[PDB]
Amino acid sequence: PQITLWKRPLVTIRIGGQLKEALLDTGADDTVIEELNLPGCWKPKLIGGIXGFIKVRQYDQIPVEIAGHKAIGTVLVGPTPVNIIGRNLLTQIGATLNF
Amino acid sequence: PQITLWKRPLVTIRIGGQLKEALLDTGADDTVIEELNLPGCWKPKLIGGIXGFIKVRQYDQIPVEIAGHKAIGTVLVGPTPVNIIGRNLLTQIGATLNF
Ligand SMILES: CCCC[C@@H](CN[C@@H](CCCC)C(=O)N[C@@H](CCC(N)=O)C(=O)N[C@@H](CCCNC(N)=[NH2+])C(N)=O)NC(=O)[C@@H](NC(=O)[C@@H](NC(C)=O)[C@@H](C)O)[C@@H](C)CC
Repeated sequence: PQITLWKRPLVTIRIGGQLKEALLDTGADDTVIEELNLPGCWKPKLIGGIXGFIKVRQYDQIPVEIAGHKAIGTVLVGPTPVNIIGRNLLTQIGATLNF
Repeated sequence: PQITLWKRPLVTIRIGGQLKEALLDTGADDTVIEELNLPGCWKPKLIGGIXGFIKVRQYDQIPVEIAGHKAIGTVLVGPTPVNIIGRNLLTQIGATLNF
């Protein structure tokens, strides 16, 4: 599909069996998901943006379906105000910017 | 252009007569640029990101050329980690996400 930018580009994702809403963020290197009990092993990480840094848990090789398109990669879990799909997964679904 | 996301979507912009580099950011409502002088007078605002909140100066009706495409709109100036072009100006240049 084509997604315009008049409103926030929020889409449905499927991760760890759950459906959630997430923002497609070309300005995010990584994918950051709100809380979420999730699997069994992780590494600590800190990530920053406007503001400052938050602490997150890095999980690897997590399947994430984005608007029906399958992806699999690293997901960071922590107290983000909005679920964010970043470039690591946008590239896997063939997402481009066009103007 | 069509821009893929294997690298950060950094482009050159012209603002106030000056060249800068900025990130095309579908996850940003607003356009936020590092501390600089802009003609005109400004109002204080606060904006948020992953993380927390920062204080910025809001300038309205600022011409900005983004990879050669013209926009005229709001520019927030302050201590952002990265210059970002947000949806307020991305919509003006007709930028969409596609996959
Ligand atoms: C400044 C750093 C680069 C741009 C920024 C854009 N992220 C969005 C995320 C959405 C909120 C969590 C953002 O900050 N958006 C702000 C930008 C400011 C603005 N005024 O537009 C925004 O829209 N803020 C709205 C509110 C958010 C609404 N979003 C939503 N409902 N989904 C506002 N008016 O305050 N990217 C990031 O924050 C990511 N940072 C990065 O990718 C890199 N970090 C740095 C410091 O460059 C990397 C080295 O880690 C985070 C997610 C880690 C992967």
